[PDB]
Amino acid sequence: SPQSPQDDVTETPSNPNSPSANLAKEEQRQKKKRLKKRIFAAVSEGCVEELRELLQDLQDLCRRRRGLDVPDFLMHKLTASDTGKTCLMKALLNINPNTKEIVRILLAFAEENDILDRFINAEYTEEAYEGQTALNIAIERRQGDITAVLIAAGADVNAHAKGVFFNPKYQHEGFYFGETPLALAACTNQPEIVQLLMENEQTDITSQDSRGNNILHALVTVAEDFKTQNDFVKRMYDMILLRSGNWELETMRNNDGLTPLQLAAKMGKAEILKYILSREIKEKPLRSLSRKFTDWAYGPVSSSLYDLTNVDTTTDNSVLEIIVYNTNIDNRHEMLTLEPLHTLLHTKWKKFAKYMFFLSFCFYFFYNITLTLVSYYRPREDEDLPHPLALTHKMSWLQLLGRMFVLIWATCISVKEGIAIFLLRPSDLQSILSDAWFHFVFFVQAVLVILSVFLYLFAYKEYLACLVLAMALGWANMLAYTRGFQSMGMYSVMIQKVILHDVLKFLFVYILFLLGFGVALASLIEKCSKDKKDCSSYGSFSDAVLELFKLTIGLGDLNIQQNSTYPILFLFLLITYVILTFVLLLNMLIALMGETVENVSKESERIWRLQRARTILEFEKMLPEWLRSRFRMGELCKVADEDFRLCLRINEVKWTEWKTH
Amino acid sequence: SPQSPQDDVTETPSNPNSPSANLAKEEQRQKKKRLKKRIFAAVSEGCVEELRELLQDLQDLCRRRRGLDVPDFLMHKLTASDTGKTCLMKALLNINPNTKEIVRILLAFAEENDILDRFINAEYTEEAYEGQTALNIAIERRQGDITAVLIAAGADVNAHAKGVFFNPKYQHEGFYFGETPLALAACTNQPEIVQLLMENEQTDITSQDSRGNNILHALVTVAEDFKTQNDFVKRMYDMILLRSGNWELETMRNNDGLTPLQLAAKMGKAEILKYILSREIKEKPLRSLSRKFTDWAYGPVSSSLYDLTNVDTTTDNSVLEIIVYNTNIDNRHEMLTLEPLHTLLHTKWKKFAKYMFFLSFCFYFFYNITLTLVSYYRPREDEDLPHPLALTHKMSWLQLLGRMFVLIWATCISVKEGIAIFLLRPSDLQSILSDAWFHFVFFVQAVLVILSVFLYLFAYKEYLACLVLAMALGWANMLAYTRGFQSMGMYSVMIQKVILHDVLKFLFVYILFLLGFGVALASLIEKCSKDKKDCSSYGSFSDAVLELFKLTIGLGDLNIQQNSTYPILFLFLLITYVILTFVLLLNMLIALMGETVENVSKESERIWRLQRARTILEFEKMLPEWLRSRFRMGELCKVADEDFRLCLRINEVKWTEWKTH
Ligand code: NA
Repeated sequence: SPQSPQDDVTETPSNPNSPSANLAKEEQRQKKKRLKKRIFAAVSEGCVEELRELLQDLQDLCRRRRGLDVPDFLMHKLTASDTGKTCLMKALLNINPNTKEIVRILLAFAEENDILDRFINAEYTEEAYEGQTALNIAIERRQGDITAVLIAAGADVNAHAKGVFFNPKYQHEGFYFGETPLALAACTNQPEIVQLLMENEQTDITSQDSRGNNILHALVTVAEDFKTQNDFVKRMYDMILLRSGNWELETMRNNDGLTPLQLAAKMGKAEILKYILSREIKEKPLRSLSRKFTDWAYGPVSSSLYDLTNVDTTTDNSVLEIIVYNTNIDNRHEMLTLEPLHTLLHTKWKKFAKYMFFLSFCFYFFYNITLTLVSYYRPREDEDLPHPLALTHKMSWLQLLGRMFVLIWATCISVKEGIAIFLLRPSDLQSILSDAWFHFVFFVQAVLVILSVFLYLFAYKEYLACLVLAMALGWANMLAYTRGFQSMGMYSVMIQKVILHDVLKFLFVYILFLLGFGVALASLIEKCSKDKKDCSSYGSFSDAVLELFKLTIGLGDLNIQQNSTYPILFLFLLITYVILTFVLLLNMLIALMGETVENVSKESERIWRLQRARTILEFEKMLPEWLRSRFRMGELCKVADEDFRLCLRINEVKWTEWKTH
Repeated sequence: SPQSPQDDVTETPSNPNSPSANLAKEEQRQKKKRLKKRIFAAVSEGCVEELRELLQDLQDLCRRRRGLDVPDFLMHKLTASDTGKTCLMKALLNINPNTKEIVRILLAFAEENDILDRFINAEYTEEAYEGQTALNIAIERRQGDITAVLIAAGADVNAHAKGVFFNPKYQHEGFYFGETPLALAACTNQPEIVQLLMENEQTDITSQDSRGNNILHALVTVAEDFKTQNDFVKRMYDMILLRSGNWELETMRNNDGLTPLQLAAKMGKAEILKYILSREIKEKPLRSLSRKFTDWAYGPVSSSLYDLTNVDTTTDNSVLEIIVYNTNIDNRHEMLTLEPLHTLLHTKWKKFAKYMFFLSFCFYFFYNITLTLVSYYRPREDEDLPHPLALTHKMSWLQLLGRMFVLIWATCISVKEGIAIFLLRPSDLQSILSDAWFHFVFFVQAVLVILSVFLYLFAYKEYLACLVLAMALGWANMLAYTRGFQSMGMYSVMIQKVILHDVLKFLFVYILFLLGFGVALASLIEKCSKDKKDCSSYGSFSDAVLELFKLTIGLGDLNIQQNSTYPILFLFLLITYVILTFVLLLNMLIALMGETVENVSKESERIWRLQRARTILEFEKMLPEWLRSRFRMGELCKVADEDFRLCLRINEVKWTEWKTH
């Protein structure tokens, strides 16, 4: 939210006398700052004939010069003031109708010397914009005609302006076009400059950022979450790719090891990825970049073959891997209903996950029941404080059928949920607590069990209490297998979301009343009996809390004024309390409840698909070495070589309906 | 809501015979009212040749005249009837296609005499429209061609029509264009007349209203809260300022001492102030009026310097001062997200108020806790009625650590909240009770404390009861520091707003039932036992109230009919009561509750920023003499003189996205 340019912003009208104080060299009232600054303003205005004479004395001052120091001196004369900026910078920061005319005069000046190629390729010694040259500024101010002269000048079109200006944050303090002169035109919608630059033979394309980024990674960090009114970002994108002609250009990773597809999922520019994945451009020496092999399309049916390169979980960092396990995406449901991403998901549950979810459900269902009968019919209240495993096969066989099953599946889930403590969970009180909250409550469940068995060997009079809280928490985790059905998968989010949303807010307020009114209630008893008459009354501070909270829920009684010492202010405080909490605040929280619920009841399918998509990779994570049948359509060529890329299969869409007569 | 023109509205067709009865001077059946009224209708219709002969006899009647009384007589003949209106008024109140032709004839008439300059600059002796002349009426009826003749006539274009017609109220009984002929054209969208009037050399601009208002203050009282369909109000505004050329013209205050910026915040015309504050018109002899110094703009980044004249709290009546402490503004959140107003706010909390809010929170947090332990563990129930400060350092040291802290911070807040009794609070049951309600409840808190300590020296058997109500009220004010967080700042408004909104309405109704049904309940007992058998029953009127209110909340029992003397009408009244209040009215109030809550839950951020903005100036009010580090970017010049105006710093906006190819 702050900007913080942190220094020397650039091009200020307010100009001190700091650099010219070091170079005195004065002959007439100031020899050089009256020469240097007058160059600037004549550039800054555009007055030509004034500038013609100022360049004449620049030759005249550099006429008197020692051995071969005349080119280097004028650089120290004209540039390297505080930052390294030039007159060509000042020629190109502003704009005026004299600009093209003064530049070609200014171009002809240092052509008389031998440093103009060095002079055109100056860059900032300034730390902030380190590497910024005069080319990009013309590209910034949209002067291809100047740039045509600048291309005719012979300047490096492959510079790297790796200064501070591109940010360590995301979308602030200066943008990330990616330090290259080529991507600047493409990012800023000048396709003619894109063509003309790429037509030049100096033009590398495949060079990389400091981040290791090509030109396409810049295009990832541009577009929106939606269709704008005819953006250029998509039509630039293929326009490079039409000129690219080689499949390798998207095989490039970055410093983070990101395919441009892979980054496009990571940033979440969802609509671009739809255009990325489709690529149905038909041209016989150009199908190598194509990704949509339609052959059998007969009206509303449509045959499909997709590219499927980094999409399945057969490598690290799949595009289905990254879309699910990411935080901070708004429209995460978008990209999911995209056809090869949707179908490969939907087949996989049909082929792999329907069987595994039903199995992992059924074991955990017996697990509470096995916990139940060892907790309700148990004769641990039948005076068996030492050594409960006696002879006669320990009083029954079915005690062993219960006790053995629990001990295995406690540590089975425990090592299973020990894997939840792995590299995940970046944040604390965000979506990871709205997603991995089950893994906390799964894990602490079985730890209570083993501790209770550890308390069964060491009978320490709290063995049974640990079991009880282990058991009711077990049925709470039993609710976590309510994310598959539509009619239940919407349901467990709402107690996960809104209760953490509202009820945490409310009990940072309601306690503050209850801490206040309670001492007010508890002070007005004057101790009066010491529990011989005020037994039907209040008492210590804890004893009124569980009555006011009882009054909060709508329970309790009121005609208890027998020891109050002033039995109206006792009542006036009480009636004010009841009219505060139950009339208003309890009803206040339900009004905030039902509005948030109504938001979630609208967003039903978006959370329902995603939880299915969440667990299916987790089950696919639990699959060693035996995966040949659990694959998808290998070994496919296009026509010519061996198998270029394995694909997937056909689709249908019933919108042959249109109007063309 | 009434209009009330209060007199003599003007230009009626219904005409009595009141002024002509004083001037008889009759020679033929009426000499002059048959002359005077026939002038009017011939003007009122536009018949030319009829009017030509009527002007001829006007010369003929004024032919016979004594010594040099002929010009003054015709004024008393043609004007000064009841109000002072002229024929030129009647020439310009209506309109007809003969109008320009009859006026130039009528202009040529009194040109034969020597009073036509006085005659063109007549004004109303009428008290209502005192000072209204014939120029504005042409400006009203949009006749610049007539006005071109009127400018050629030589009339004062700088008149002051300071009659009743501009109101003592705000937007009623006649408008406030500001009594000047110049502002009338600008307010009524005739820019050609604006140019032509300002082209004239008689034209003052910098003259002031009776209110001390220039032309721009008139423009303040015009526009809307929103973008209309291409209003002229903004494009008139700079059009004066383009012709103005001097910075002084907005330095003018009024009778109230209001800069035109300062008034524009006061009236709340929010969109205008955005245009006021920006002023990015680039022209080299015109940047002196400009306020947006963009120099370093590189795509989606943008360098900014703002004017910052009457904006910070370094003088009286800042524009940030007035936007916060004002009532009666609808879109008060607008103007706040405006960039130099937003940023100077947001930096100031980051620089000054985050530390002060956390400090003022933490002292008040200990204050209730120190109040708590001196209230719960206190042995004032241990029979210490006289002189509770005994020897042995008063029974413990930690009693002195409690008792000293409370006495200081009671009178610390008391003198602090005595400043809340200052010049503020215009109204009683309006937004000031929705804003300064904490200052009431803050202040009465500590007064209860000192009174309780005053009751500790003078043990009057109510010392402890005052402490208790002092304490629970203290935790109620503890809720007032819930305006900083987003998740809590929305929350305390809702109990402040809706409870005063609905529950005050409901208990002007529910008592009326409860006052009714209770006497109905209490009359049917026939006294029956005098508290030996009806102890399990009702009794006096107060004894049934706390049971019906108990039934209102959903508590109590019903099979109590033992002393009723007719135990069905007792029951029929009771069942009718319960089906009235709990089935309906208690549920009625919650339906009104949740709708109002849902309105407020939408408006979350608007109240959240504002309370932060409220207290930060209050903390900035608490800052003497040591403010040099707590400033903002002083001593800035434009280029030429010394420091014209200190500014603020740069911004960013990511909407380089558009379509221009
Ligand atoms: Na409702």
